[PDB]
This record gives sequence, C-alpha cells and structure tokens, in this order.
Amino acid sequence: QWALEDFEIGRPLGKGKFGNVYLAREKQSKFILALKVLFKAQLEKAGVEHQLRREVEIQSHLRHPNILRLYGYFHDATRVYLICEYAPLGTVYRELQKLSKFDEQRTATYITELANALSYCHSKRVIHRDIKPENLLLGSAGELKIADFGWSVGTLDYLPPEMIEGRMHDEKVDLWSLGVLCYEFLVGKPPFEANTYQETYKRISRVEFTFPDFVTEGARDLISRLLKHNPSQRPMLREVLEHPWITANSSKPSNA
Ligand SMILES: Cc1cc(NC(=O)CCC(=O)c2ccc(F)c(C(F)(F)F)c2)ccc1-c1nn(C(C)C)c2ncnc(N)c12
Ligand SMILES: [Cl-]
Ligand SMILES: [Cl-]
Ligand SMILES: [Cl-]
Repeated sequence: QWALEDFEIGRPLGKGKFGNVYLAREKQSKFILALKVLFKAQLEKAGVEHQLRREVEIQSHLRHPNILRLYGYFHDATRVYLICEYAPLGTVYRELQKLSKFDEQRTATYITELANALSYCHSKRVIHRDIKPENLLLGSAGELKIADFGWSVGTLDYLPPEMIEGRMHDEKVDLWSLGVLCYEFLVGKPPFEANTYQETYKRISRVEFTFPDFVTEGARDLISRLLKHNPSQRPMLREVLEHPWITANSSKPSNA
C-alpha cells in the first residue's frame, strides 16, 4: 500500500545508471529518507530485474548500523522505487577526493565498521559482492554505511582474482574487498588502478601492487594479508578486527 504521492520529493542526491536518488519526506510522518527511482525497462533490457528483486529481498532482512536501511519499496507502471535510509554526510568516495587520502585512524575505524557489518552478514549467511567507496555512505555522526544491495546467498578495480579469473568464490571476497579499501583509504587510489581494463585485469590476477613509502609497516601487514590471491589464505574477519594496527588505530570497538 505505497505510492509516489506519499512522498514530497526534494533535491536530487545523485543520478545513477538505472535511475536517480532523491531526498524525500514521507507526508504523513514527515520522515526524511532517500527515494531511489529505477526504470523497469532499463532493468529488463539489462536483465537484472530478478537480481534486483533478490537483492532487495536479502536487504530487508539486514539490520545493522553500518548497513543502509531498506524501509520498503513499490512500483508504478514504469518505475521501481526503493525507500531508503537517508545518509546525510554523503559518500566515502566524495570524502576521499576532498581529503586526498585518509589518516590511519579514520582508515582503521572505517575498516572496523565494515568488518563488523560484514561479520554480521556472514552470520546471516550473507556475503557481499564488489564493495566500492561510492557505495559507502556516511550517517549523521559520520558512521559508515554499506549502501549498495547484493548480498548473495564495470570497472574491475574492486573485484577479487577468483571473480575475474572465473573461479569459485565465497565469503573470502569480502576480505579482499577490505584489503582493497584499506589501501585506497590510505593511498588515495585503489592498488590495481590502471589506464585500461586490460592492464587492471592482469594486475589483479597477479596481485601486482606496491606501497608508497608513507604506508606504515602495520598497514602493509594487514593489506598484504587480505590481498592474498588464494582466498583460503585470507584471514577471517574476526582476525581483521584483532589486528594490532587495527586495534592500535581504530576508534570503533570490534564486533559485538
Ligand atoms: C548509494 C545509494 C545506494 C542506494 N541503494 C541502491 O543503490 C541499491 C540498488 C542496487 O544495488 C541495484 C540497482 C540496480 C540494479 F540493476 C541492481 C542489480 F542489477 F544488481 F540487481 C542493483 C540508495 C541510495 C544511495 C545514496 N546515494 N547518495 C548519493 C547520491 C550521495 C545518497 N545520499 C544520501 N542518502 C542516500 N541513501 C544516498
Ligand atoms: Cl607484462
Ligand atoms: Cl606490467
Ligand atoms: Cl613485467
């Protein structure tokens, strides 16, 4: 029992491939939220309508302060609407390009929030695909939120080798994801960035990257342990949260 006339639409927060995201206020309650608009024909011409459905299905069952809330959804004749938690402080992507790179304390805190969220997802038998900084939003107290759905049960920069090599993948993709982001947070660009898709593919498959001099031994150690070609050599999240560099630098308590 939901419709577009139920919401006052504010400014565009952002414009995406399959549609746009708007600030919105629910009329009866005055609840401020983010309304994401998707056009059916687009999703269909891309054949991802079913996948969207599955991801939204899995999202509904996810309650965690570091995961964007999905309040509900509906559709008219031509569009699909996702009613989402409004994240007032924008994306990590935008923060990174304003600050150039993050210090070790912001980085370890962000990694901790992600590991906690992912750890909660793992317990619910949920794993995440690609994790990109444009898909990490910031709450009012600047807490990080995983904002893209899917959730299992484009640029290659954030894909693990097993995914680009066409091998079997599991929850270990999440550990790779933390490794890539930890590096990007500290350095200001992901560790396999390149001018072409072709070069990036090679560099990921090879795990061919280097650290700038300013990256500390503690951070190199964590990143080197996450970015293992063999998914089975990657640590458990439980061990990311107890890493001495994480422990020494992060403001956020581990797990729960
Ligand atoms: C980043 C962000 C994400 C989301 N949720 C999604 O995007 C889920 C959709 C999805 O995963 C999907 C879509 C199509 C598709 F085909 C498939 C497939 F094929 F895989 F099935 C999957 C809602 C709001 C925002 C958001 N963005 N922003 C910026 C504009 C600052 C914001 N500023 C403030 N508050 C905000 N909430 C936001
Ligand atoms: Cl070569
Ligand atoms: Cl080379
Ligand atoms: Cl070479």
